[PDB]
Amino acid sequence: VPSQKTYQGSYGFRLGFLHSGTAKSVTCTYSPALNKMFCQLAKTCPVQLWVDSTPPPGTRVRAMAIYKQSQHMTEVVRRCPHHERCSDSDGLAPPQHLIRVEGNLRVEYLDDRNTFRHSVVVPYEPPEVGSDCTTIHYNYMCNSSCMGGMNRRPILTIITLEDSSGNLLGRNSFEVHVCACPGRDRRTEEE
Amino acid sequence: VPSQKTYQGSYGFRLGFLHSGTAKSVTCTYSPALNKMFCQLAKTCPVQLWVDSTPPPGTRVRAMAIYKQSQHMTEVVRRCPHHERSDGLAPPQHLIRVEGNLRVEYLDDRNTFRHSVVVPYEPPEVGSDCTTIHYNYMCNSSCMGGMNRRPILTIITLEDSSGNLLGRNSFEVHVCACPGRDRRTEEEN
Amino acid sequence: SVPSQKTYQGSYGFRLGFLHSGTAKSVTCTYSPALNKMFCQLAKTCPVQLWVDSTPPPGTRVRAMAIYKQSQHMTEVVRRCPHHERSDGLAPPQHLIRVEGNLRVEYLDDRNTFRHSVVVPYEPPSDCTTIHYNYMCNSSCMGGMNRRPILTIITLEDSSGNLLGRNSFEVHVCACPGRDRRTEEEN
Amino acid sequence: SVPSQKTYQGSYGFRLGFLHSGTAKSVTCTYSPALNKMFCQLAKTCPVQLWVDSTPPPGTRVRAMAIYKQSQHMTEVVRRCPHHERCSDGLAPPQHLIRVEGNLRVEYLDDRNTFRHSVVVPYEPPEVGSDCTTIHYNYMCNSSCMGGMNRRPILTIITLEDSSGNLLGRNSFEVHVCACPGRDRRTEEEN
Ligand SMILES: *C[C@@H]1C(=O)C2CCN1CC2
Ligand SMILES: *C[C@@H]1C(=O)C2CCN1CC2
Ligand SMILES: *C[C@@H]1C(=O)C2CCN1CC2
Ligand SMILES: *C[C@@H]1C(=O)C2CCN1CC2
Ligand SMILES: *C[C@@H]1C(=O)C2CCN1CC2
Ligand SMILES: *C[C@@H]1C(=O)C2CCN1CC2
Ligand SMILES: *C[C@H]1C(=O)C2CCN1CC2
Ligand SMILES: *C[C@H]1C(=O)C2CCN1CC2
Ligand SMILES: [Zn+2]
Ligand SMILES: [Zn+2]
Ligand SMILES: [Zn+2]
Ligand SMILES: [Zn+2]
Repeated sequence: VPSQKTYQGSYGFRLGFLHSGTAKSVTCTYSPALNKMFCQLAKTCPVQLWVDSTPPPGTRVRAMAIYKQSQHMTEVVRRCPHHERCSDSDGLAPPQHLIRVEGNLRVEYLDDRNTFRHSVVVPYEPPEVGSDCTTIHYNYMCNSSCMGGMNRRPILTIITLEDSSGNLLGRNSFEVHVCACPGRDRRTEEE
Repeated sequence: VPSQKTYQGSYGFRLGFLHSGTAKSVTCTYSPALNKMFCQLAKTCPVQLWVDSTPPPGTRVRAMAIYKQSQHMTEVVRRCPHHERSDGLAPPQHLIRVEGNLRVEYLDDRNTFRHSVVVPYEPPEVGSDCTTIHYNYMCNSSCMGGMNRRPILTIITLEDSSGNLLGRNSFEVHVCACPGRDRRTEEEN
Repeated sequence: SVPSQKTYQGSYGFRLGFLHSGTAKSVTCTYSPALNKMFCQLAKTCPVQLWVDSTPPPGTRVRAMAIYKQSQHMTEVVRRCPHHERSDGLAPPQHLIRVEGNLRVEYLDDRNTFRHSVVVPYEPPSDCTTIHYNYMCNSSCMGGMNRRPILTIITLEDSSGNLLGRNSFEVHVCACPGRDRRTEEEN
Repeated sequence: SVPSQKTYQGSYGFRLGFLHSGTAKSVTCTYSPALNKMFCQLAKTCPVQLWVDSTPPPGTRVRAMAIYKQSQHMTEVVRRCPHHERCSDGLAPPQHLIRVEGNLRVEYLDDRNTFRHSVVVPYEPPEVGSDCTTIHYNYMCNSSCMGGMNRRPILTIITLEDSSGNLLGRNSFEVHVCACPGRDRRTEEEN
């Protein structure tokens, strides 16, 4: 069972999220009170990476989903049989993988040989000129309600910073809810 | 014994029914308080499919009847001997038919022997918010050699083109001559 | 064409009554005899009393239906606005008028007029029977009533649907019924 | 692009009230009716009362936003100074000038098109017996902060909005944040 313990590590690795509000039309929104991201099926979910000092070149950024409830934590999070069916829009990603990265041609996907867990990794890139953080656009490819997939079970996304050799540099996590109206879901859950 | 657990699933699948009232002339009427449809032998029984987003083409909608009481739940629901003795498409033993759909498909489960009927899912028409399937029940709830006054539950399942279950809902049915009167009388309790 | 609004006391002497609630700031609903008009709040209890001179037979029913008062809008179906349509597990989301606290309530979408109504069994009483109506839209709801006055028509029907009596009253749904009634009665 | 500051009592008779705190030396906040101007200390409670003629619909929300008062600064976004905006933040974004204290349902917005900051809380009707609702605001920079407001006067705009975001009411007041509100109010009223 993968570790979810927060670790800023030596580079001061933290996650940030846009302050999007909860209007009805918002496509994603993060709740600080719940440390919970609310996003829509296969739509952009921006995650910011904040560091104290720049990690070495070749540093990588990995995302992995796990079930939040301890009696489900041993089950690998995957797409439901319905959505895992191949389509013409899978592109670079394995059809079973819940978490994709959008807009990064150097994305890499892993089925772990021993643990069978899915993850997606991209190169760490420093913020652009005039920016203080690096943003990754994740996509979640099932709904929280999917029968035969997550099946209403809550999940966490674990983001790890690792060096080119795979050693842990830092780790942080957040809960994710994938549904049609993130603004309403967040406003209702905070109530 | 097939599952009856309600799941809206990824597409927000739920059932809806016309608000038909209980006047004498009504040939079908649904009771929200009882989650129970009252309809007439071999007459139109419209069931609406409501979804929060559109399932892809190839999606299918299956209906199956089971007995509601656990004493009878392992017995296959079928027409009585009298009413078996068609439309050319439906097996004579099946209680539930779909009318007005040339793409209807009927299944005798090879292992459980249960009957079901399945049509392609079609999205709502222009201006409508739901898809309607016209079911026909081919036996009276009181048919001696069939249901014999035992209550039944109709299970509606949404499945994708590969057979994966997408969602499920159900309702009780009562088939008899005067649906309006039967719904009024049963709601007095 | 438009459903009849003409008063009819019928064989049972059917009339409506309303509480004499006054117009204090606290009142959640109040009826104006001078305007034959009920002032109530969104989704809150709006009590209507049924008065009869003799008891209707068992199986008698009581229907409520909203119609626009002005001749220019009389043929348009009164419905909830799109906002409020987006509850109780029994009422259709498009219906403006609900009945609260009656598990035997029945809702009708008329197959040919498309008009909405809500019906409950008539129960004998007290010296009157009370039905708690809820109005699920404001009178000013854009895309719904949109500041067009409505009437509620109350009909008494036998078990076979024959009319036994009919009465009506105007309805205004807004935030402060006491203030609204006092203001409208001033002018 | 500049938000409206036009006072709009709207259909519910929306008005702002303030405590009658006086100008003693030790007062931590004080409002000047003559100036329609609040004087408060950095990061200290600033009570603002909401008064309505009739109770707004369930799901109503109350938004606060700061803008510069002078015409030649009105297009600049009001934000915290670099010194103060360094990451006690709790639920609030570090760049936001205005926080709400003591409300776990608070929501912060970075407008995606205008880039302006605001903070929104649910409208709660007054408790049975009370005539008004109070929100506790905190201003997280001084008026004098170099790089931040940099001695420029600001207005706070309070908007009442329905659950869908439609304008129900608007009011505003000037704000001066400094160490001794009593002395600053008394002195500014001397002129
Ligand atoms: C953290 C970075 C920035 O500096 C701005 C706002 C959010 N990201 C991208 C642009
Ligand atoms: C659900 C749909 C609609 O939108 C109307 C009423 C019932 N069906 C067909 C037409
Ligand atoms: C319920 C059924 C019917 O449809 C008629 C009346 C009573 N039974 C037998 C015949
Ligand atoms: C008609 C009945 C009564 O007997 C009184 C007045 C109104 N309702 C309830 C109390
Ligand atoms: C009648 C209605 C209300 O409830 C408020 C005040 C006046 N109109 C519009 C909003
Ligand atoms: C005017 C209205 C009312 O009728 C009650 C008391 C004061 N406001 C809000 C609810
Ligand atoms: C659809 C299926 C294939 O045909 C290959 C590509 C994607 N998926 C696994 C192997
Ligand atoms: C509305 C305001 C008052 O009038 C006092 C009681 C409640 N609130 C604070 C002081
Ligand atoms: Zn899925
Ligand atoms: Zn039969
Ligand atoms: Zn409305
Ligand atoms: Zn500062």
